[PDB]
Amino acid sequence: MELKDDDFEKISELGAGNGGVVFKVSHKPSGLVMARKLIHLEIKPAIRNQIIRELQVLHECNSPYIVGFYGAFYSDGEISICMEHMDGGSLDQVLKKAGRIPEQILGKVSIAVIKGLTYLREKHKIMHRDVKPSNILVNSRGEIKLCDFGVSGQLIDSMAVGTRSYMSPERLQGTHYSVQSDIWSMGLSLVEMAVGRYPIPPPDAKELELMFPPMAIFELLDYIVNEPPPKLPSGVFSLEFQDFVNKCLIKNPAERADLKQLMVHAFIKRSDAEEVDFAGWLCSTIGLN
Amino acid sequence: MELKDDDFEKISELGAGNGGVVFKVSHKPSGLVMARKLIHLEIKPAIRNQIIRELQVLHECNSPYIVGFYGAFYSDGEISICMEHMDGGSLDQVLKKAGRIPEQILGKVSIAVIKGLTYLREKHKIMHRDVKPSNILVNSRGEIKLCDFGVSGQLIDSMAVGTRSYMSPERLQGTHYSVQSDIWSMGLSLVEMAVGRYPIPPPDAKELELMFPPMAIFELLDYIVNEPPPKLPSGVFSLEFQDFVNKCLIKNPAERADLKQLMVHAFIKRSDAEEVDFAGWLCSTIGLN
Ligand SMILES: Nc1ncnc2c1ncn2[C@@H]1O[C@H](COP(=O)(O)OP(=O)(O)OP(=O)(O)O)[C@@H](O)[C@H]1O
Ligand SMILES: Nc1ncnc2c1ncn2[C@@H]1O[C@H](COP(=O)(O)OP(=O)(O)OP(=O)(O)O)[C@@H](O)[C@H]1O
Ligand SMILES: O=C(NOC[C@@H](O)CO)c1cc(Br)c(F)c(F)c1Nc1ccc(I)cc1F
Ligand SMILES: O=C(NOC[C@@H](O)CO)c1cc(Br)c(F)c(F)c1Nc1ccc(I)cc1F
Ligand SMILES: [Mg+2]
Ligand SMILES: [Mg+2]
Repeated sequence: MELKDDDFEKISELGAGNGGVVFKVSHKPSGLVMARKLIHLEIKPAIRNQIIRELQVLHECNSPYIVGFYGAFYSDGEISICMEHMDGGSLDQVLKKAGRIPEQILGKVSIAVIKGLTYLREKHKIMHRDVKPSNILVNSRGEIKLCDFGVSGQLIDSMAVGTRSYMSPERLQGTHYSVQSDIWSMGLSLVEMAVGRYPIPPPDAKELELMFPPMAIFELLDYIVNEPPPKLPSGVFSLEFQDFVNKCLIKNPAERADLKQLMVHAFIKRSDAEEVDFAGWLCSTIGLN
Repeated sequence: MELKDDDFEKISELGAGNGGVVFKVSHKPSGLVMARKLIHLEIKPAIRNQIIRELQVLHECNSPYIVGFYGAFYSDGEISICMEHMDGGSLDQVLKKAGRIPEQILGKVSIAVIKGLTYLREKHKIMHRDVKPSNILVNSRGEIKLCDFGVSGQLIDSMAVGTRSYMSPERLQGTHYSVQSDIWSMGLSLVEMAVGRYPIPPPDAKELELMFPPMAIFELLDYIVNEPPPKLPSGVFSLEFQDFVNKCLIKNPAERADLKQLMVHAFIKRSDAEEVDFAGWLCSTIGLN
């Protein structure tokens, strides 16, 4: 079915960030509950047709680790991307309510992210460009999926920040970056969710006793590229998980691990075997089922 | 009169940037045409009342170099700031249509910015925090006014970027900045409008013959703080204007000129005396009257 503006009704507000909000909505003709992202773009009528055309590849992006797609269209001033509604929300939201996320839970998350990035690269020959806690969605069925990836080249152009960067050192410095940049973003996201707050700058010795102002714009980005990367605090986290994020946060992208090597890492192998009721822990911390 | 959501009607769209759009609107009860900025903020009901309370000082901000204020209120999801509609639009828009802006015209602009910043500091003890071509509005009467300044401390907190920085070196590096940061922003804006494009990085010798890719995020901000500041190209611009922006773009904020010294600069003294029909040139380049 072709999605259309007048066939929708606003239920509630799922959230917002650095632009247009996304609503919980009701596609009246199907009765299906969906999430509707609106991206306002002050753009000519020619290239906005190209954006919808390039967004049709999301129909062919079928995967359990990828957020579902129903269709895209231009209403009046803003393009629309309609997707599977994930009742658990994004991982930045569940980190707020949970304080920290257990290492065991982040194991299952890492499996979902690696398999999602792997699907996009092999089947669709594209990178994510925006891996962070807010673009990793979860639901009550226990599913962990990825949204907001770069399928349309024209949309990447039309939207080219925020005071929290998950961008790799190489992407920050210039145009010499590609799929490895996503690995850095994943590693930094995992350190954030494990520790309870954004990892840069790193906590001093005295701050780590409590758990177990904000930086200026240039101050933050200078730390990422020049100062040594964020490690995970020893003792409370296992050696396998410590080495996993260490491999993900190697400044040099060619020296840094890729999806191939991380898939066969000791941390992922152990996490696959583990009996983890992710659906139960998710509903316990946010309160749903 | 108290402004209210249901007493409004959308005429058209004046523009957008890094957030909510601003509409040309009709306040039905008064019949007055206004500009209505909507700032969506995912914020608690307690502190949003504080933001409206702090925005009431805009009523007392009466000045010919400051954009008029009618009132502010919380509708449903987004706060509203209602202001004088400036039919000429912002200076970034008129720079696009004009290619370059004459030195003589930028003289009159500089007078408006200095007198607007001076009014805010002396009478209201506050700084702008966001001087750039988009926050300098003009109209058919020939008026040049300033909008989008920091009157509410709580609103500054709730909104704390874009790939074009007008932030001073000191503000980029840390918290050690104040009213002098506005001077840098003014200087960089004047170089942009004079030359036809964003001054960083500076044009090479061969690019300046034509007139008379984009940088990465860290690449841009590293140029601002470490590499020498942007000069104005000699020959086509006068020595007075060259020294004016040179004083505005001194990296060291204490060494850099303040509003006092710039008011008595040779460039401003000459620009005051000059017979410049700003209203005629404005309507000629954008097409209005
Ligand atoms: N399909 C979805 N299901 C449930 N919630 C969603 C969905 N898509 C987005 N959201 C929620 O809406 C919020 C806003 O998403 P959006 O992509 O607009 O910005 P963001 O990713 O949060 O931050 P940024 O603008 O910095 O990328 C997210 O934090 C998320 O919680
Ligand atoms: N009072 C006004 N009268 C006429 N036009 C206006 C008025 N206020 C804003 N605009 C127009 O709306 C546009 C958007 O303004 P807004 O302050 O939302 O973002 P911006 O200043 O353009 O960019 P940024 O988001 O980077 O600060 C401006 O470019 C300007 O042309
Ligand atoms: O929406 C995208 N990213 O989020 C950032 C914006 O909300 C600004 O805050 C997005 C970006 C790019 Br580049 C792109 F090519 C897209 F198709 C995007 N949207 C998108 C992509 C995949 C899915 I499944 C859902 C979606 F909404
Ligand atoms: O609107 C303000 N600045 O623009 C940036 C946003 O649109 C995001 O793109 C603004 C910022 C601060 Br801090 C503040 F304290 C304000 F009151 C703002 N608004 C504002 C201030 C003065 C006037 I006259 C009009 C206005 F809309
Ligand atoms: Mg997102
Ligand atoms: Mg503005």
